[PDB]
Amino acid sequence: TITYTSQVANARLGSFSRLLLCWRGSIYKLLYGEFLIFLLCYYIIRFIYRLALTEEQQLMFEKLTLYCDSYIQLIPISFVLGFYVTLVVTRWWNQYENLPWPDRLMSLVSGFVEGKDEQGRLLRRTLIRYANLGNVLILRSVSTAVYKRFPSAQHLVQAGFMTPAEHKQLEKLSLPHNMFWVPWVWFANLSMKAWLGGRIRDPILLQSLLNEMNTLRTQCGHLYAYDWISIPLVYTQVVTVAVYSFFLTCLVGRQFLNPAKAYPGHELDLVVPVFTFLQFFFYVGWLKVAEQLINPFGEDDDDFETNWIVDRNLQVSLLAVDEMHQDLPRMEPDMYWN
Amino acid sequence: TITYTSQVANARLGSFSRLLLCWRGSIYKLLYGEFLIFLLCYYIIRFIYRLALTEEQQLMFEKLTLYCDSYIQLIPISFVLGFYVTLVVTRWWNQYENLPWPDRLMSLVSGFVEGKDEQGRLLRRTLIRYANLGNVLILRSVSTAVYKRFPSAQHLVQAGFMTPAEHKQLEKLSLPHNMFWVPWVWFANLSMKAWLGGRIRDPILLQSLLNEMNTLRTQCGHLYAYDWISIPLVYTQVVTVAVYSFFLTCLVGRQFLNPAKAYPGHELDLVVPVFTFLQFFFYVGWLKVAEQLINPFGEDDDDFETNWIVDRNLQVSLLAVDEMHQDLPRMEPDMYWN
Amino acid sequence: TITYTSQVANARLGSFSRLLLCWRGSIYKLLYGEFLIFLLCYYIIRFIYRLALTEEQQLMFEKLTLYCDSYIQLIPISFVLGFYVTLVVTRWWNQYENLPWPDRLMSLVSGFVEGKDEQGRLLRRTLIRYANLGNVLILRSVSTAVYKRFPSAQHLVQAGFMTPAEHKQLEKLSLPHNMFWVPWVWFANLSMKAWLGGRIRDPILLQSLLNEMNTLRTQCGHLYAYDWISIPLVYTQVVTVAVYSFFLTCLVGRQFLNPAKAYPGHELDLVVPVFTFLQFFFYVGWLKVAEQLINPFGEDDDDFETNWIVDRNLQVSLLAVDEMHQDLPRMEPDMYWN
Amino acid sequence: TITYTSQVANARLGSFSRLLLCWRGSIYKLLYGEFLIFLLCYYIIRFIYRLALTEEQQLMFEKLTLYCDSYIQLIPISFVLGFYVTLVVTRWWNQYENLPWPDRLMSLVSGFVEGKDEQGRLLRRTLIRYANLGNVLILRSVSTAVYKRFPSAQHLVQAGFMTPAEHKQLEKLSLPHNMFWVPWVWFANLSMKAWLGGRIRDPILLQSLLNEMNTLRTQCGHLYAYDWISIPLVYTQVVTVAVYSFFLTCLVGRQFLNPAKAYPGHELDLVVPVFTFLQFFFYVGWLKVAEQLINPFGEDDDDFETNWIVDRNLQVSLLAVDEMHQDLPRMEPDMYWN
Amino acid sequence: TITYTSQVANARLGSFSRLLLCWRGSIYKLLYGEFLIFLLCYYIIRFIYRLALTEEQQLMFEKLTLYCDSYIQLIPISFVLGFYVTLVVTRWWNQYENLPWPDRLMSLVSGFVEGKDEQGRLLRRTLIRYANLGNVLILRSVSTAVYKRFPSAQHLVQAGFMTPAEHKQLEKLSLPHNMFWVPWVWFANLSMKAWLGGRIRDPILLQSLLNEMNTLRTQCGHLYAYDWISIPLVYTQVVTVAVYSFFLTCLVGRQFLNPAKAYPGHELDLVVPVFTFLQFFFYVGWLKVAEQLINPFGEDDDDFETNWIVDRNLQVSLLAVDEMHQDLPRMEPDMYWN
Ligand SMILES: [Ca+2]
Ligand SMILES: [Ca+2]
Ligand SMILES: [Ca+2]
Ligand SMILES: [Ca+2]
Ligand SMILES: [Ca+2]
Ligand SMILES: [Cl-]
Ligand SMILES: [Cl-]
Ligand SMILES: [Cl-]
Ligand SMILES: [Cl-]
Ligand SMILES: [Cl-]
Repeated sequence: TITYTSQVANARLGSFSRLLLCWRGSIYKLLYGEFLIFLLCYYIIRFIYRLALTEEQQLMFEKLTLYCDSYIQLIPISFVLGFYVTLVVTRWWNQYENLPWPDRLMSLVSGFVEGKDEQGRLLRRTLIRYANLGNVLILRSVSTAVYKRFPSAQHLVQAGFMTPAEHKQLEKLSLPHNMFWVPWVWFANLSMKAWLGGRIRDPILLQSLLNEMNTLRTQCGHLYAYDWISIPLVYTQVVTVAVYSFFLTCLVGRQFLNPAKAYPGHELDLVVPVFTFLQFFFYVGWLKVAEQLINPFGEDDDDFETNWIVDRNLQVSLLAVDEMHQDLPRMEPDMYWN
Repeated sequence: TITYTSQVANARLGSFSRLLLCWRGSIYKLLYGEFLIFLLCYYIIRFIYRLALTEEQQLMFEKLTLYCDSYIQLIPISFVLGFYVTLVVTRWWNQYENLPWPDRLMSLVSGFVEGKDEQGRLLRRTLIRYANLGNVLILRSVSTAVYKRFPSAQHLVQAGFMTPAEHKQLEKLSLPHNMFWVPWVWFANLSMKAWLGGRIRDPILLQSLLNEMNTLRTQCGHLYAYDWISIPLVYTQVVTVAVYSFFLTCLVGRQFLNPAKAYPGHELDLVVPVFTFLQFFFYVGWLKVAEQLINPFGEDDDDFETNWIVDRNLQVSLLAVDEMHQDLPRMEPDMYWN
Repeated sequence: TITYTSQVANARLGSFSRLLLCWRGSIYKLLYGEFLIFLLCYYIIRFIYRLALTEEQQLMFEKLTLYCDSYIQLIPISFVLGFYVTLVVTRWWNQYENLPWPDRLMSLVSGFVEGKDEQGRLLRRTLIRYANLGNVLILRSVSTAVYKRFPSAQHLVQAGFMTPAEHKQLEKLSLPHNMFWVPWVWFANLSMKAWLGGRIRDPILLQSLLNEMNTLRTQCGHLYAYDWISIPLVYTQVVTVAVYSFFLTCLVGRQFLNPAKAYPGHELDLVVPVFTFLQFFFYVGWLKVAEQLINPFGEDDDDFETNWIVDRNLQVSLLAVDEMHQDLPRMEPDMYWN
Repeated sequence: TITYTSQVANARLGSFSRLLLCWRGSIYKLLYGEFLIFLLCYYIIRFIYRLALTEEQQLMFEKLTLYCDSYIQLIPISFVLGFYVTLVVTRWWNQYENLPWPDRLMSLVSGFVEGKDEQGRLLRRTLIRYANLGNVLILRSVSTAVYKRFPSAQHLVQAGFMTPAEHKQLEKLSLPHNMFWVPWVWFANLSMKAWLGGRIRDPILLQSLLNEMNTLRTQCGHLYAYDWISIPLVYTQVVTVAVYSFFLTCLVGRQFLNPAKAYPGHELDLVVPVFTFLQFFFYVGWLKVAEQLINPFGEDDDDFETNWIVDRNLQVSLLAVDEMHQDLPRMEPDMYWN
Repeated sequence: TITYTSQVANARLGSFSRLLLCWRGSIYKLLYGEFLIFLLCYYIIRFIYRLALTEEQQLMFEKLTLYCDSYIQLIPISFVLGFYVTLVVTRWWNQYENLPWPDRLMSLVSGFVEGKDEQGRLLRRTLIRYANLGNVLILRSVSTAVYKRFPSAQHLVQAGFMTPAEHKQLEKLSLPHNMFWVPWVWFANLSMKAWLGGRIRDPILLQSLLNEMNTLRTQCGHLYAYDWISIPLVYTQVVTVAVYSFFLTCLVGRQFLNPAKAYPGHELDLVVPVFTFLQFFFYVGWLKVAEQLINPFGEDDDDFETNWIVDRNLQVSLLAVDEMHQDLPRMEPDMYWN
């Protein structure tokens, strides 16, 4: 995640121009390797045409260049690229919207589950730890960054997300599917035991707790859905072939022909194809943002800070249900009293 | 479902280029028969023009080719194709979003319905089996893959989804409509009997159970809606005629005319219509992804793994309500305790 | 509703090609009258130009044809047509999504409302009949097919949807507005009387019943909204004038001029304007699908089967609350028991 | 609101053609003044060119006309117009979707609040009158039609929406903000007093009442949001300048030049610029529908019938909570009994 | 926020034309600096070409101008600009839709929390002050205007949003993350204490209070999400480079060449590039509205009035829970009584 929201708070003279001098999460960082390969190929073809070809071969290359520049428009790169990028961005923001946040649940755990003794504190910490454990299990499933921090469930034990008893219980309950759903059943049974033990005073509070927990379950299931059900591979292949074939054609059709031959559109012989390079910038940049956001849980600069979210959720949840349980600031009249 | 999410976690040099070497769920697998038919027709027409026609007939064919290539733009293939594919993809993801998951309901069944004896266990298994039975009935209705696994309700009996008593009850309740809704009424009456029998301690938990069950009912009704209310046949016919007429025109108008005649756009005589083949790739591929996703419950490579979902839901639901009912890992202080 | 979902389950060779041989819900059935009128006008104009005009009049007609074919592009038919059709299709699926289904409510009525005697059975049947009566009142308001089956409320009495007592009560409560909302107040007061009489054991179940009933009220209000608040007439008039003026221009500008005069774009004299007829097919077909879906509650082939939905909802609701109330299949261990 | 839904129930021969003969809510009524101004300016310019200019001035005007007709395409009127109209229509239907309907709340008031005596009747009428009063306060804020019916709160007193006691209470609670939210606090406190007084039997029914009332609060807040947060003035100015500059250019560039001079595109001298007038129709009509729907609460023909909605909501709410409270039709067996 | 909704209530002759004479929130105010820079550069280039260049250099500049005006179309400014502006506007209205309003919660606090003594009043004020404090903490995080009003939490203490005890408690609970979530845990624990102390009569009302508070938590989390997860910097850089490169090209390619040389498109030598300036207006205005709305919480004219919302929410919440608690207008029969 590269944040620049405070820099664009007001519309000033050249507000977006200052953002062109960034490198992390930038278009140049995503684009420079492909651009260098394209530039090398273009100038190799240029040197071959201008030095390594005879006059008849030069005329043949000029005919081929005019043919390619006349039939480049047959490729609907904008059509397929716009569809693909719209799908990518919609799925990207939907993937952020289903990242689980335990704040409502941790408020309800800190409130409803009573007891300032060790048992009630352990109960609250265990409930919010079950929530964070289910979240970190699905994030281990869907994020390569979280999976690199926790290559195994023993890493989750060594990071405080899982107890050895929970690890043994999860090993006992092993099925050939993903086991991220297990802490939700654990939460349901532990909350039922808490209500039966008098730690939850009313079953309506139990319903509220399980409603928030099931909302988290729905969000984690949506994350599992977006990881499992990818954008269809046919679309990715088609848009890849579209961009690649467009600029493989531009390697030939955008060559500067000899201005002595007086071809239309080739009256002026520059060396740098500025408009072709700009078109490469725009189209291959569109493709590279599609490549960067299609899995926003990886290790790109503009990918989600999933490890930070995991750490913050665990720390904030434990603080909210442990230290802030019935620990209120002194209730005093405010400034606007009476 | 063809999953490649882990392969595109980071935006690297040619990240989408490695996906071009796939065959399952690929554009080539969906496209090769149509492309071979089109290529055969194109080269038959080419051989007829270059070998089987006299000079006057060749001139007539050249006039026809120029006419077709000048009036090919009258076909708005991109317009209707973009509309149709946008509708297909929206309905496709809406169809995935209403695939039922019993995880929230199975958590509430494992928690709320009490009793470690045989009666409470049978009650929990029967409730979550009613949920899975309604889901598998609507999936038998909407998916050809599920219908091929279970051609009859006796197959559902032989697969453990239905008891013979439930089969006889469903035969008694026969109406000329789809009977997928029956296990929801069964769930409601069984949950009411469980609450009246003391197995459910409070009616608020009964409300939670029936809320989750009715959410599953809404999802299954949406699946029934998408199976019944298809994309209107007029749109499918129009987009089919658009693509087919476009490339039937391209069979004539994209022929390489004799370069001795010096027609504009026909100065260079290639043999392979590379740009026409690319246009076929893009447009007919758009059409074939529309054909593949319009019913995502069939047996295509990128269709939903409905049988796997059915098996996983049944197994996970039975494990959650049976073996995990009040079976908790030992509650111990975590690493960050005190 | 024309259903073809099972025919397009898999992406096969020419999957959409087999759908071109349909007549019900087809593009040809929606298009043939307009196409015949257009073809007759085109060939009348052609015969007038080629037989009924002198040489100076033929030259004037050629100038007019070239002028019309040069300025046909000033009409943005694709722009307004795409906007209108997107609006039509969005409203069409929103209108289907708010068609009421009483299945969740009938499950809650079959469960919550107790009593296997005649009074409780009559109570359950009356409640679910109030739900179906409100649904059929709003569907009589919004659907011409339902209004043709039930031209009056006495037809609803003769069809079992309304009792004569309910008919007299609705006549007493007459106001100059639509009275579809009355059975919701009837349901609320009858459910309150049922809870006060002990037929509903807890008020939380009463809340669940009224929540489902009010969800049905929201759906029926959305149907009333879509019937009352039409797409603005200005948009319909503009898109109609766009299509009509486009092809009234094409009646002149797409005429095949004399190829002896050697006009550009008129070198080859066909008789059938194949591309103009294809453009008519696509654009006037887009217009005709917009005409067919703008009111999906009429009597078109692809319109909603509202009478079937009404009959199925009534029959299934009465069966669910009457014969299936506390009528459960025998609870026995499943195949995967222990 | 101009309703024509019943006229377009079926797709017939020229279904949309009959709608071209309407005047209320029509494109001609919205367009004729601008079209007459444009036609007068066009023919004044035509008469100046053909009568008031010398040959050199005529040649200069011809150069200017060709320049304007060659550079008219630099204006992206379709781009900005499509964006603006899409935003307008989305906000228009969102504004209709948040028009409050008290039907669910009036059903819950008629059911839950008990007492056929004068006190319970007054309580029910006061609660549903608080709902209608909050709705009419926000509609007075957002609609010029409602504000013209009720220029002051004393008009609301004289129309039965407000009592003099409520008027004095609202005058006492005066703050420099809009006071539409006050009847929601009144409803909450009155419903709490009703539950404490035994008129509401259970607090779960109180929760249902306040949930429906808060749903109405959310809808009224959305209406306040759409009235306050307008479409940004920059967009309106840009689309206005786009349409106006396009047709100010068309005043010169679409003039019929002298056909003796044999300019391309000016070979035929008509008098009526039919395609320019059609383009004016489409583009300025798009602009005028955007002008008509941007505030759908005004006094246009296709604007919402807000006063009718207000009157219907008040009358239907008072009838539902007053005359229909525990006033049920006699419960008798239906036609399909046994 | 610049409001003009009342001025566009009806579609009149030139309704949007009167809005062109505004300055606050106008396109000219957002555009004039860039337009002056562009005009200065254009006329500097014009004077260099017409005065500072020799005939061969003038011919070279003419070739460069024709080359740039022929290859300007290679830049897809409309494509990327439409995508970016659609994303900006969608995120802008989503950011407004998640601005928290405490009105439902303040109604529930005024109703449910009982006691006209000092303790109950202090309790209600403290609860709604916790709601407003969490809202103002997240608005301090996301808005530069709110942050300028309250540079520190001591400013929130001096503005009555925070007590010194709450300030010390927040200092004690310091973590390296944003602490806007703390008043939600405070609200949960205080509401639990209120229910345990008898100030809240039933736990169902406690559930309603915590549901509204958690809805506010979800809205504030969405605001935190939109502040943190910016539109990807790659998109902003690409659209900035697109607009800037388009008009840097237009600095050369849109120059008026010598009409004596008789270049096509340069037959008439104006001085003011009216269509280029209009294109600058439209495209750079699209970019500037994107710059203005990307952070709608800054200090632009059309940005949200966040400080006004904060002040109004605090004042209205304190009035609703303090002065309006069980302070009802006298309940009297209305005009339509009997
Ligand atoms: Ca990534
Ligand atoms: Ca398929
Ligand atoms: Ca219809
Ligand atoms: Ca209006
Ligand atoms: Ca701003
Ligand atoms: Cl879920
Ligand atoms: Cl449903
Ligand atoms: Cl409603
Ligand atoms: Cl609100
Ligand atoms: Cl949240």
